[PDB]
Amino acid sequence: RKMAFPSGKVEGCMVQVTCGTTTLNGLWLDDVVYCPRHVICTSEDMLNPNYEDLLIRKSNHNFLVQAGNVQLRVIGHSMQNCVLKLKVDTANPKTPKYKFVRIQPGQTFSVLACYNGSPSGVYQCAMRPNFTIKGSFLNGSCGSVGFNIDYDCVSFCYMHHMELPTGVHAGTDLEGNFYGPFVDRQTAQAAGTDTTITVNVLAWLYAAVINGDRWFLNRFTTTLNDFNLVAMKYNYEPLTQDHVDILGPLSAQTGIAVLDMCASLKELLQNGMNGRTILGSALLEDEFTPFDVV
Amino acid sequence: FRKMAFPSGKVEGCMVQVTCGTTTLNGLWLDDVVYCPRHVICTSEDMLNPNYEDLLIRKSNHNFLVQAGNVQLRVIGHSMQNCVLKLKVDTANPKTPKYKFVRIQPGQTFSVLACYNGSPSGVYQCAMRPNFTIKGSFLNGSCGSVGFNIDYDCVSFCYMHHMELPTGVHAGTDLEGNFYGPFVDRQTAQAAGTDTTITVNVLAWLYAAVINGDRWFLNRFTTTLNDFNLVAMKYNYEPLTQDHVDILGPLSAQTGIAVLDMCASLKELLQNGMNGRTILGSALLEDEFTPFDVVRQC
Repeated sequence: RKMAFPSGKVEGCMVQVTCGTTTLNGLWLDDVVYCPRHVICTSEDMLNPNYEDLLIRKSNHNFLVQAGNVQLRVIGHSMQNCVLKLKVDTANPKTPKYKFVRIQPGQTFSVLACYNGSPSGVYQCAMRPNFTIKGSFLNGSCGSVGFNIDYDCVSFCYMHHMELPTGVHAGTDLEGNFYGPFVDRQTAQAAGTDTTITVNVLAWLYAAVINGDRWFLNRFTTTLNDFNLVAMKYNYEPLTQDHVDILGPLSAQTGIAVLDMCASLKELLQNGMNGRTILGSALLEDEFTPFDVV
Repeated sequence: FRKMAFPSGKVEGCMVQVTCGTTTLNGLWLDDVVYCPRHVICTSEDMLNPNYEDLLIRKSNHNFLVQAGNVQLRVIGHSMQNCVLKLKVDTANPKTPKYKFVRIQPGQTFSVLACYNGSPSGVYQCAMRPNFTIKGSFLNGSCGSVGFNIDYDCVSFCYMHHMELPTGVHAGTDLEGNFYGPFVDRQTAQAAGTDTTITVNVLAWLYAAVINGDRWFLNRFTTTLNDFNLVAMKYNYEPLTQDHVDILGPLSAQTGIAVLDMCASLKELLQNGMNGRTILGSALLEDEFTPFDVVRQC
């Protein structure tokens, strides 16, 4: 099962930020509230927003920040790339141990979906190769964040900014830099053709062998180049020597060489499932990383 | 269209570790009581045919070790309610949420906070199968993990994990210690019955697809509850009742597709497949969203 991290450490950091007629979510860590800078935009502004001109015209008291039933007083503001940083006069007593990390496509994380500062649900997802998220982002879920938790340290990696026409979602790291080519502007931007995360599928197949499913193995091997030539015909990401190195431990644990598992994958793409399941799925799952499987 | 778990923070603050002898599992600490599976008092030898009433008479408070993080809680009383052990402790949990104990029906969904030795590891959304099992991951060492729904600020606890069945699925009780399904907390041979598909949930998920603009499977036809149920039985689908049709009423009003019209859609899919098309980017029919879940998410 795709499990999300327990969300309590992040729930205690979610707040509501209102600027004018727009309200979205913010992340309250120590004495700073982080939120998407488009909170300062009207719908008209979003076609061609000049964020520097829009922000110079704001005073601290233009930002209403609510943490539950308590109003937080904003005492300073600044913009870092596409994120607004509101300095408040109270450090969040519930701030967990945290860091900010920028992730790469294929990496997984949990999203705490929030509405007007109130947590609604938690889900596990992956950064797609086209730099989008296939999420469940209710209309007012901008500012919801993605995170991993490792030994009680929350690593924040994603903040939600935009919905794309195909229904998928785009956003930034917590330093405000977008993932992919997207911008916080209402333009014609569109998610590029998405691809399957090949190294995640192979990590998952190793998990299946570890869990005692072997029916999809075969007696063939492949070269790396021949595998890539075939897999790209199915819209699979190319497998790199780094990816082969990353699977090394799981190869040693199951005694199945990586290119032998690649041969199995090639045949699975050619044949399908024939009614069988792999770890309870009728689909090749690509949202478990090799770190996740271990 | 993603499955979403409930935010787990209110429950994380209630998880503790319970140790009796060599056995450790998870317990739920609400006010001054810790709830956990009664089989924590059982040795591997006693598991073949335990007499829990006798085994607990022979235990004292000093036999139980309860740890809330870095804090040992002192047990000051013990009792059983059905298959759940209740340990009265010297301290009330200051993080106790508003909560209720509820019993759910097959086909209903809930979130599980998987825990290892009192330490929450992950959260996932699942459904109670018609055969009264859960397809989850537990863990190993996940006994005593709980399932729940949240409504406003009230946590409704509905499940506690007790055992893994040979097919890898999971069996447990409500928080009053009543098992879901024909299972016992003894080391004997038991198996999940043949499972079926939760028909009312598949229909909810089809309404969700139409709400999301996936409409290719809609057709001009309608069926009868009777005629559909014979197609369902032939495909290992739970029969559909008038209460089911009534529960789907809100979705049929919002979308304009009557339930027996959607049932004709479903019957056609069950006989002819998707013909290379997908529904909500998927090629199998999902049955772990309830009608309530779809309304809440749409």
